Amino acid sequence: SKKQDENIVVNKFKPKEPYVGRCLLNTKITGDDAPGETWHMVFSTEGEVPYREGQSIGIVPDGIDKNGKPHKLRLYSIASSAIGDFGDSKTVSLCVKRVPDGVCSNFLCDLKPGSEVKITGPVGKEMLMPKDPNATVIMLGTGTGIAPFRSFLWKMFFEKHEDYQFNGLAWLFLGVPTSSSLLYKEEFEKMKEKAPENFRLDFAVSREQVNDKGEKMYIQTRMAQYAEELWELLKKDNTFVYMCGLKGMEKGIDDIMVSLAAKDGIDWIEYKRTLKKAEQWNVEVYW
Ligand SMILES: Cc1cc2nc3c(=O)[nH]c(=O)nc-3n(C[C@H](O)[C@H](O)[C@H](O)COP(=O)(O)OP(=O)(O)OC[C@H]3O[C@@H](n4cnc5c(N)ncnc54)[C@H](O)[C@@H]3O)c2cc1C
Repeated sequence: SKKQDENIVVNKFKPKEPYVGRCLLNTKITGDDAPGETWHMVFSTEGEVPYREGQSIGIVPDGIDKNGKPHKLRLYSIASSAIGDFGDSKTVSLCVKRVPDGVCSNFLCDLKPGSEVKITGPVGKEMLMPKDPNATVIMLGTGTGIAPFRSFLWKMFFEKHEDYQFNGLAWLFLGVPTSSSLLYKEEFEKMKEKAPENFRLDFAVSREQVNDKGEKMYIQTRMAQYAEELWELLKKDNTFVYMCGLKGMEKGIDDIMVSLAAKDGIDWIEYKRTLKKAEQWNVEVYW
């Protein structure tokens, strides 16, 4: 395919017999004055989980349900590239937002180094990277939605690859409520200064920023500033749009795309269906 699916591995570890990894790192990446708290953790895999950029892993949280049975698996987009945060292909990283009255999210953030974690998968087919190293990769994320895009960009800019020398256009749109909620801001800044021509970056901080019209700077609001440019980019054959994050973010984006497409006489619902079948528009949103 147009993607990176060359003998991909999906479901090597099932919830019955999961891979029992161990926590190596677990850092709160969000500020102390952040609305909630997102934690970046690194687990040992010893090169047992053959995951790729875009893939997710399952986490069976330690505990029992209401009817005396082990907990259900919760999916999490892998925040680290194939070779991972240590560059040894023996680790896996996540980007977990702590949710109130949540079992898996709370367990993961409360994980102490050395404590074992039940890992399943890898899971995922949609969010894989495009094979073309000259392709225009447009990543639209909100909060924890940055996880596959961090994975993507690490391969692109923080890694040496003979098989993959990226010289196209990586555009990242990251939507968060506050500046203290900005995830991996530092990594992306280092990237833009290292590759100014290849990497484009845009942050949409709804509670702090505002536009010309004075509306809250959500992802779609930030996108609207380049609406003419992006629309003309979407028209290209080498353009690959990726959307990850919270469920709600899809409505806002399609809303601004509906108006653009209207201007040319195209119905955005039937147009995004055409792009989705062409692997050019990829979505992975969650509750
Ligand atoms: C493909 C994919 C990728 C994902 N990527 C990430 C990611 O990168 N980072 C991330 O943080 N999340 C990610 N998620 C979401 C993740 O899977 C979790 O849903 C999220 O982390 C919260 O997990 P949880 O176990 O705490 O939720 P849950 O505990 O299942 O839900 C918590 C809420 O549900 C209510 N609830 C549910 N059952 C009961 C009950 N029986 N009685 C009373 N209340 C109940 C609680 O009141 C509470 O408010 C992803 C999901 C998908 C599908």
